[PDB]
Amino acid sequence: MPAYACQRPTPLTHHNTGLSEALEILAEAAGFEGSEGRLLTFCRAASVLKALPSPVTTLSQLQGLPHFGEHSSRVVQELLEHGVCEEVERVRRSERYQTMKLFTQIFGVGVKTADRWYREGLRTLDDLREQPQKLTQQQKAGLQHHQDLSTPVLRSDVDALQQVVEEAVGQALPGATVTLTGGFRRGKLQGHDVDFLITHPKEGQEAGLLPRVMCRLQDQGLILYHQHAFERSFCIFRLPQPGSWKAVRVDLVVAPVSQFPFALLSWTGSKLFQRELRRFSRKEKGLWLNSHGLFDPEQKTFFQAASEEDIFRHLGLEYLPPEQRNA
DNA sequence: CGGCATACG
DNA sequence: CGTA
DNA sequence: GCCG
Ligand SMILES: O=c1ccn([C@@H]2O[C@H](COP(=O)(O)NP(=O)(O)OP(=O)(O)O)[C@@H](O)[C@H]2O)c(=O)[nH]1
Ligand SMILES: [Mg+2]
Ligand SMILES: [Mg+2]
Ligand code: NA
Repeated sequence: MPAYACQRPTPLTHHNTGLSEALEILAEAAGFEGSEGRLLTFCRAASVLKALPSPVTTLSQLQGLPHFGEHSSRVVQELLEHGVCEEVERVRRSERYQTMKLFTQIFGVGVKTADRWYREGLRTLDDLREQPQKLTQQQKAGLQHHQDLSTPVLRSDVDALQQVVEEAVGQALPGATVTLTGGFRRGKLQGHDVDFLITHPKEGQEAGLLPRVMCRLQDQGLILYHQHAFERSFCIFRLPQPGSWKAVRVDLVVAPVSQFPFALLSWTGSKLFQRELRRFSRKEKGLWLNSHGLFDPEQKTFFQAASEEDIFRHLGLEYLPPEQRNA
């Protein structure tokens, strides 16, 4: 078992679901406390279990696995012996965890804002609604739409949305393309949002595109919220339902076609997979990876990629299709 | 011990 | 600060 | 919290 998540296939469904979920609770709680290192270790340990070919049934099966030390092994031990880990259950029922989870789930609220509201004594969404002077416009939208945004987006919703985005994109710039990315490209059946990547086959034609797309979507009455030169938009869309509609989060990103493989890789995820890939690139290969390219700081040169396959090959990694990037 | 991904709005 |  |  290799130490980096980008070195091994990780399928969406696997054989250690309960164990990984418990470790991910501890990872999330570490993040609420501002402990990024402990969040990463618990996330990486959970992801190792997702990559295993069969269920862990005995503690000895953790020997030699990366990211399993005394703490993560003790968590697994208690789950195997008792079906429950006392530390995990203590986190689950704690007021701090439940409130931080509730607040950070709001669009426009991160850990730092949630923590400040917690320290001020706020605990519920209605507590926030009662003091709307203290909310940004983005947070007001996140709070108004919170119920709809808490409902999973279905894969059967996604095609209809892609069609309306393609219509606006085609008027904004004929020949521009829309690619589904994010969790749905990795095979998820649900999601918290829909992520799209937009480009055009002629380099440079995509400049200035996203404002033109957003104006057209807004003119069609489909935009419940957006931030408005820009190349990423984090919106709330009106999605039709039987006799009504629901609010859905939609992310749009524009990239020049020269950068498209890097952008597709970056926005397809998973989040942990991309952090691990960027860490691998820098620490093992001495190359700097982001959503725009792959930089050799010694030569001061960028690697020209025509595909995701190119990028894996340039990093010396076996290719993983999106469905195996569910770290 | 240092390090923990990276950038845009 | 938020967001991906 | 764990790795190198
Ligand atoms: O902090 C982040 C968040 C997101 N991303 C990249 O953006 C992609 C989309 O980010 P996302 O937040 O839409 N997550 P996703 O995997 O689609 O699952 P869901 O919760 O169902 O929407 C992720 O899969 C990562 O590739 C990052 O690189 N860093
Ligand atoms: Mg998504
Ligand atoms: Mg997204
Ligand atoms: Na949030």
